[PDB]
Amino acid sequence: DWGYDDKNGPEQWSKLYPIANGNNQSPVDIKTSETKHDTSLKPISVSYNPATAKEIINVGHSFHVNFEDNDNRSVLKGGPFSDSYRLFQFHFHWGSTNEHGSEHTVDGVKYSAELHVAHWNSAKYSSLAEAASKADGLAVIGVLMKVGEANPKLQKVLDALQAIKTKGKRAPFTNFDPSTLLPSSLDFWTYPGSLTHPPLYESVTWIICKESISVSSEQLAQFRSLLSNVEGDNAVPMQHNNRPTQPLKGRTVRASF
Ligand SMILES: NS(=O)(=O)c1cccc(NC(=O)NCCNCc2ccc(Br)cc2O)c1
Ligand SMILES: [Zn+2]
Repeated sequence: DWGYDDKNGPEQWSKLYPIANGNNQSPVDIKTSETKHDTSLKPISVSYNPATAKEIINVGHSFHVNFEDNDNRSVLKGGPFSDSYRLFQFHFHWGSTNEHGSEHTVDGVKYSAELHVAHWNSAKYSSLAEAASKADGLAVIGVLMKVGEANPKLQKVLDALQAIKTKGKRAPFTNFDPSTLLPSSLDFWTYPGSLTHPPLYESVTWIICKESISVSSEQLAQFRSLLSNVEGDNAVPMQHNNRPTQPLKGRTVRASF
């Protein structure tokens, strides 16, 4: 039983998941004076098929938009990778108020939310289940979301939430290309890290975009109005779901720019 409350939250996760104190934990604070530019990093290349969009689900602590992952219709390539990675999900993290909510921070600056677009290594592994615990198994793009003007690209996502208000509800979510949510520039930082919540596997190559995307105060309010309880129980809004940043433990954050 993990969550984001005071008793089951990030600071207690290590009791059930000792890897929470590991050497490749995420998120991290990116100190830009300590990043190392790497001339070998190629540009990020995403090519997603909107027909792979499948379902939106309320998972209690968050909501997920999942994608069909039976073939290479929707892939991420380039950057630090020599393998192609298959899209399987995107989701967001947010905080209790606008002042925080992102997971990664840049030079100590906290943003209001963060988008995660997750992929698994289909060149090397046969399924997400096999890839999920492998050091080279997962690739996640993180986009920092800065509070400001309403972001119209979020519209379909936001409009879908009324059908998945409570824990366990799910609905079709089709014909959507999440590359439309990415910033204009794909300049990025990369470092070896982990899932940011249990099971916290140290299996993620992180791709953190330099450019933020916008989100309005009211759009964030829609996230926070999702309910963590099951239908019929007392309503418990999903106020936050961002993990604090974790020690780099000697890792190097590389920059593509
Ligand atoms: N971008 S991220 O915030 O680091 C991120 C991306 C993907 C997954 C998670 N963590 C969870 O889903 N934890 C709950 C278990 N749900 C089942 C399950 C699904 C996928 C994977 Br892989 C492992 C796994 O056990 C975090
Ligand atoms: Zn995430």
